[PDB]
Amino acid sequence: GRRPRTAFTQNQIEVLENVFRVNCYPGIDILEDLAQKLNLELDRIQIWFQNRRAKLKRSHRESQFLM
Repeated sequence: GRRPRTAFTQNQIEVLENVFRVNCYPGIDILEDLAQKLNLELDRIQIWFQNRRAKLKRSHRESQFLM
């Protein structure tokens, strides 16, 4: 249920980092591959990859303006 910005050991972050170089947004089979390997659930890795993109953007969002 609606989990906060999750964190790990940097020995788990560095696998996700070295993937994120190659695909700044992966597909489900790469999320399941990481899930079965890292012992994480797809939801935690989705929240990781989306907090990654959000951090890299730093301001603004696609479906957003506010003005």
